[PDB]
Amino acid sequence: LPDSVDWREKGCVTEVKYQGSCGACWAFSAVGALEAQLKLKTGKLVSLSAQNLVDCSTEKYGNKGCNGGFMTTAFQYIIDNKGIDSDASYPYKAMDQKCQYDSKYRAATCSKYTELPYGREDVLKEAVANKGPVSVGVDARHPSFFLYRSGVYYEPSCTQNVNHGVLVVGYGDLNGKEYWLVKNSWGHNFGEEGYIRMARNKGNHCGIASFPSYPEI
Ligand SMILES: C[C@@H](CNc1ccc(OC(F)(F)F)cc1)NC(=O)[C@H](CS(=O)(=O)Cc1ccccc1)NC(=O)N1CCOCC1
Ligand SMILES: [Cl-]
Ligand SMILES: [Zn+2]
Ligand SMILES: [Zn+2]
Ligand SMILES: [Zn+2]
Repeated sequence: LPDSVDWREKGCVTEVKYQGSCGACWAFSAVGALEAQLKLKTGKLVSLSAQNLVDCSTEKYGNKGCNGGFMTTAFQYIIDNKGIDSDASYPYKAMDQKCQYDSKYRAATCSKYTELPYGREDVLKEAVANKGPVSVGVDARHPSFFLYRSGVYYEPSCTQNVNHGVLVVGYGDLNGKEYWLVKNSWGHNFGEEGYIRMARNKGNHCGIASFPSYPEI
């Protein structure tokens, strides 16, 4: 496998989004994953509608809109619905709305998704190198996460119990300190232009490899 991977360099990652006061991290993680696959499968990169997921991937998928959700079941909604709209056509409003999906504005599809085995940072690495960005859950419930500015993030109080959906878009090392390159959805003023480099191969730090999944077009 490559020593470092950064899918931003392949034009597979859109601009970091600003979720506002809506707990839609799961929906951003999920669209971010499928955005990469769109680019890989079609050569087109188009930000996809996180709002579509918030509004439409609801009770049946175990999701509660601005009150949280799951990336896997967001992918299943996209599978079931045979599409998801572009962000531009169905823009993000940081709130719960009536479902307003329109097949006319479909910008991507999803045929399947794959769940990675619990805690396997090695398998996550392989998936990232060979499949694309991977949706993951992390334990972000720590001031250090919220306040992250730069460098490789390590929080000794982290557990493997996830509560925040983010997107692993790469991995590397910072002068030998290995990291996951994580795209968050708290605006580009969070971290390093909206990214956080999270400790890699430090015992499933903050649950990053607890529940990885990636969709396919
Ligand atoms: C609401 C949002 C908030 N995430 C978050 C976590 C820590 C935070 O701490 C702070 F403020 F310090 F950064 C801030 C925000 N979390 C989620 O959407 C999380 C996303 S999740 O935790 O990634 C879902 C998940 C994925 C894979 C395996 C298990 C769980 N879902 C969620 O809370 N749900 C699911 C549906 O039922 C309601 C509960
Ligand atoms: Cl959040
Ligand atoms: Zn914690
Ligand atoms: Zn969250
Ligand atoms: Zn920016």
